[PDB]
Amino acid sequence: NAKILIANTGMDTDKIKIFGSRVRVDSTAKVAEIEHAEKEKMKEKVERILKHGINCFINRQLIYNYPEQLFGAA
Amino acid sequence: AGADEERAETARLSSFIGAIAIGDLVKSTLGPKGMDKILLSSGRDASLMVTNDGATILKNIGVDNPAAKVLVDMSRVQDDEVGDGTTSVTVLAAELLREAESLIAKKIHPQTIIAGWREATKAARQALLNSAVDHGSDEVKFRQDLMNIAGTTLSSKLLTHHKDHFTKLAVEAVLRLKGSGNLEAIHVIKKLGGSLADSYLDEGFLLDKKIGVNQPKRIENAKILIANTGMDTDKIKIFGSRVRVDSTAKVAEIEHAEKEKMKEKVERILKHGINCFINRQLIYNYPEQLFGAAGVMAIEHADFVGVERLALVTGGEIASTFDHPELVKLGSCKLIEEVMIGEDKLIHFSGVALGEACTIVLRGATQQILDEAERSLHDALCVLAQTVKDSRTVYGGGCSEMLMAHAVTQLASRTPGKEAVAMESYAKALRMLPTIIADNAGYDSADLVAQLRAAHSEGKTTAGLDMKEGTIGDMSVLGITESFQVKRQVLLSAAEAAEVILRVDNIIKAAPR
Amino acid sequence: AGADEERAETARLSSFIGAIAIGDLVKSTLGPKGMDKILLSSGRDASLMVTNDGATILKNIGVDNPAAKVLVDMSRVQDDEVGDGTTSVTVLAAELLREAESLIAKKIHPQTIIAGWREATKAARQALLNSAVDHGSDEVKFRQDLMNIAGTTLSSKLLTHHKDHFTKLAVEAVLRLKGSGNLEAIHVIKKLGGSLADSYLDEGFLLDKKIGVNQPKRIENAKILIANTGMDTDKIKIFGSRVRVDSTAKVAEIEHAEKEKMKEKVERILKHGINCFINRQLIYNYPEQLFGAAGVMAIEHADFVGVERLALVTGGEIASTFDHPELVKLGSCKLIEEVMIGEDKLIHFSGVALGEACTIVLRGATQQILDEAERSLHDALCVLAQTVKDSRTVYGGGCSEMLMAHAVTQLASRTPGKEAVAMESYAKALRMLPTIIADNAGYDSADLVAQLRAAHSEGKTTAGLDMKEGTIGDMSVLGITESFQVKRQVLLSAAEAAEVILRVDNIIKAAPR
Repeated sequence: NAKILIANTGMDTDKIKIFGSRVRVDSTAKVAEIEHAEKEKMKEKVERILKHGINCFINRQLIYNYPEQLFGAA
Repeated sequence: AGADEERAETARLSSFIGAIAIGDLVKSTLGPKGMDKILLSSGRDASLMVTNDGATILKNIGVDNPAAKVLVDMSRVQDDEVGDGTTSVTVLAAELLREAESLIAKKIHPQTIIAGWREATKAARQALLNSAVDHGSDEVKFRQDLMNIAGTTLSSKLLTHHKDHFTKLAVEAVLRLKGSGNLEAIHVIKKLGGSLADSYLDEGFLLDKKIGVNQPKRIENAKILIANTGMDTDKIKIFGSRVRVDSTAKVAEIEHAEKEKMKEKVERILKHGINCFINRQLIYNYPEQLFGAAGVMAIEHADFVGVERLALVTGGEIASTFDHPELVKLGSCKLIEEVMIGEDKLIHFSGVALGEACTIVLRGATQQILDEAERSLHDALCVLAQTVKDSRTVYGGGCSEMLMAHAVTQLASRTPGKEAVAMESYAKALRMLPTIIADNAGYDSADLVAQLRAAHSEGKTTAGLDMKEGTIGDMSVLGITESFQVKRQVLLSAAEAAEVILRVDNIIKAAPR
Repeated sequence: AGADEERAETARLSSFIGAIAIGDLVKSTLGPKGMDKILLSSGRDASLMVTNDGATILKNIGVDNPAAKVLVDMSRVQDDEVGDGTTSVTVLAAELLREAESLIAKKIHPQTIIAGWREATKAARQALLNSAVDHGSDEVKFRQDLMNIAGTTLSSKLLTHHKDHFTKLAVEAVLRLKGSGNLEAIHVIKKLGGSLADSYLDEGFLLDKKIGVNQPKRIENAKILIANTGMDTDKIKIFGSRVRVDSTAKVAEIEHAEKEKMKEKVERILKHGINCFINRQLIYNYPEQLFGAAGVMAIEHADFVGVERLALVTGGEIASTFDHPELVKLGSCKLIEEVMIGEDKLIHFSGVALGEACTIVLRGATQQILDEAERSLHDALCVLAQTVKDSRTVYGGGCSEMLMAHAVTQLASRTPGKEAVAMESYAKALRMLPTIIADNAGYDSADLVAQLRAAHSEGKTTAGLDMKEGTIGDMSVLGITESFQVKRQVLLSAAEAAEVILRVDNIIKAAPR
């Protein structure tokens, strides 16, 4: 059912160009919220994707690992 | 200036030199008597490789600049068709070059001489689509499976006292690989313990590795797990830094977190009944204690290549995160155990449902000769697959060469003498082979040639050189045969490979000054 | 390629040279007056190895390109079945090559000549049926236990002035060894001193370690403790992880925790009266202070192999964690002490109730030759095991060789001319052995040959070469005998080993890596 998606930007996210710097945290537990932000990025990719019927994605660069699990199930 | 200086007389010479050096080594090899050769190199080579088969030795190493490696390369293509039995194709081509010395006597035009190669196609067509073959080989076929040509291939090889039994085993191996595969998933190893059989046939794949000091000796109703990712865990994305705590109570979670990793592996594992785990990499220590108590055997840094064959065998699996145990994993269960073969300790995987991929285990007496068997397997598998597919064969022992030689002698006088000298020479190339078969026997070469020619001339294809007899006899009784297409390609190939460098007078230079 | 290539006279010659080189070094070794040889080579050797036993040295080193390494490998298979005693099998095969010089006075096919090897089979049978041999040596046995073959193996060794007494002792050691126990628990060390006996038999085990300079000098009514796990504490299965504690006050509790490991050990120790503790690995310092005050002798990093042997001897133990002392462990209680037998101190374990697992300690002059005994005694254990198992033997001192030689001379003439030349060459090979044994004696070799042949042809199997006399004598009085299978295998092995070298003509080596 092949539909094609091409992206100028990688699936990789973090630095943007405004770092928020190298990050502290009193306990390991606080760093958990940071992981959650990454999760939102996965979900946006799937929510829009299912509606189109997306069968294949082609990216000219490195690809972030989280979406990869998503694509496999879909 | 640049490129290599060859045209006219020097160019012919490089082809000439390559052919003579190769022929002496291969000539010894032909026939049941066949002599084994030992070759020595010490850096990237384990030990002297005897390599009785001529085709295997030429391809493995490209020793020098003169042209011959490409001529050699074609023989494997022939091998794909069949191309083995006993090597003879390379020798005939080399002797074509010997009378080229005679050709300088003519002193002017080599092109008239060239039309002779076309003549050879006419001459060699009387060897293929002619004579008789055998008409057996229904495919699968239980009693015609071997005790024939494979034994003949091995007749030249020294090991054939106990070895001939091994050759018989190989056809069973070809029959099991029958199907939609091609030539893949065959693993062969050998052992230092002596027994009459000298080999054993196993139902599955063999791998040499062990989990550690602790763990159960054997498992039954075994289930197999393969993981892409190692069991090592901690830093992931964002280490969370290196942590200094405020007090003892906060640090409780770190030690406990490791336990969860242990819990997922045990709880998921127990339902399945997991008997064995294979990982192609380093493995974390915590699970190792669990596997021993559970009754599960794991493999550290298993070779990736071993794993891939195993996957076809067990039905495969999808390798990812700990979600892996259950349905995403397919387990094929018969018996997985570590067993003792005479002396060495090995782990055996067996009982494949698929049947598509299998492994052969060879034992042997304890000899230089024993390492020879490893050489033998590559040759064994190739001979039999082609023999069933071609459905055609020719008589070995020099029977094929003499018959053709009788036909070619007539041809030379037919053509005008200047042309005839070139055509006759191709024809006498055949004559030297009869001489060699008899010479290695120890019998007088002169007497043998005269008697050999008389029987072939008569019309009996079966008759050939009986080395054991010292005279001539029936080749068919011996059971020595060569495949039909080994002959079709050799006659076409020998001529044009040599021809491409003799056809041309002035050639390839660029622009020196 | 550029690999070494040889024809006719040179090819045969490379094989010819290898056989002659080995024979001169080995000849000194044979029979009751053998010579000790020391070989030195640079790199991956370390120190001088002197081997009286011919088989051990050939196996170890592949000095050069000329082929002989494969011939050497065959001796070991023989060794498992019987092996040692005296080495003569290699020598006989080498001399068969000398007559091949006469073979050039022929020229075409050596294989008809090869009929001699079949003839050699005929020779093997004559050896095996003729003579008289020995019968029983059935089991345990009172006076037939030694003063026979072990003495002869030693006879070729110089030490046999007082040494023959030592050889006699070794059979008693094999009697305990033999059974379903297989080959386990045998350890032998020579020591400084001076006595006529030159050896002591220890019912227990000999060790060389000390707790420290302090501790009781002698322990009586000794209790023995063996621990698999070390005295070191700080790991566990659950870590309590990386340790940082809010302030400095808490760390004091941890040191106190260490005291509990010390204290648990003492409480269990005092009731038992523990006299000795042996641990296979690193030992923690706290317990060390404890053992000294208690009056307990401990051993640090004792070798594991010594320990397993000891367990069978004492009554064994379930060597686990510190719960280990008491009923769960069985301790023999005769006497354990550190004794300066002469000027060097060792620790003696003795007085074992079980009776089957002993250790032998030897006394000698003070220098290498005594260590020669270490070489010889280890060899001795193998000799006795085979003699009882084979149930077959032949007379020593070369008695066997001359008798067979008399029979073979008739055989050469019996066959027709060409067979006779080859048949007689094999026969003359036996002649050198009588000469080799006499020459090392110190008596002129030529005188010895004539007298020897006359006595053997008479029909007396017992008569042989007596080096001590300077003439010939009765072998049986001496008590010298050779295991029977050494003779079956040498004759069978010698033929095909040598034969493969000759059967292949004009060895050619080319086109490798």
